[PDB]
Amino acid sequence: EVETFAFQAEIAQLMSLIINTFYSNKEIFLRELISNSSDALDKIRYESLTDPSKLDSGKELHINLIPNKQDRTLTIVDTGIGMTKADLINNLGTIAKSGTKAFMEALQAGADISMIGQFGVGFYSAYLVAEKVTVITKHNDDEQYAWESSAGGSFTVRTDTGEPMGRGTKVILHLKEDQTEYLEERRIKEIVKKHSQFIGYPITLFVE
Ligand SMILES: O=C(c1ccc(O)cc1)c1cc(Cl)ccc1O
Repeated sequence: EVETFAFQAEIAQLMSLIINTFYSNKEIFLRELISNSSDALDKIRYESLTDPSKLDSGKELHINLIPNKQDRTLTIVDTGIGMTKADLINNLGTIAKSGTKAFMEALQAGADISMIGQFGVGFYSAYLVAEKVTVITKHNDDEQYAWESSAGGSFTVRTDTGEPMGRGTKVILHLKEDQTEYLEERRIKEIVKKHSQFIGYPITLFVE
């Protein structure tokens, strides 16, 4: 059972801007996704301080970066709070309508695409390098779901039954053919060191 949804007009507009605007500094997508993972890990950490049972679904708080050259995918995995089906559908827990408006107003006032994260819509920078994005998530209060979108104005949501993840979110980036540099170990290391060197959770770069 696959449900298909239309993006709200402002988000479709944001995604089209990200896909069609000439902007060479695409590497910021990884900083934005690691920042989202760090925010999700802060949330489960904070909840766990008053209710330790919130960590029954996994005590380790970390981020993994998994390149796969054969599948042309870069996966970002975290053991953060995860998202309910309701929050997945509601723009992956973001204030994407108001955030898109504020980002649009900033771009007209001198901002550049790298400042996207300041407006709470950093997730959508995945579309600088991915033709398709799959988001697998598990929140303590709901079941495991898979969100997917190749942009074009719609996304799908389905229950995910293969590979239970305990708790957290997995962002699978199906890379564009000219963006395979982001599967190279030395390139990922360089971007992590440049933009995410002080993230408060261990970041493990997997090898092949
Ligand atoms: O699960 C979350 C999430 C949940 C709540 C939250 O406030 C922030 C991010 C998640 C969302 C994205 Cl899009 C990427 C990584 C993630 O860890």
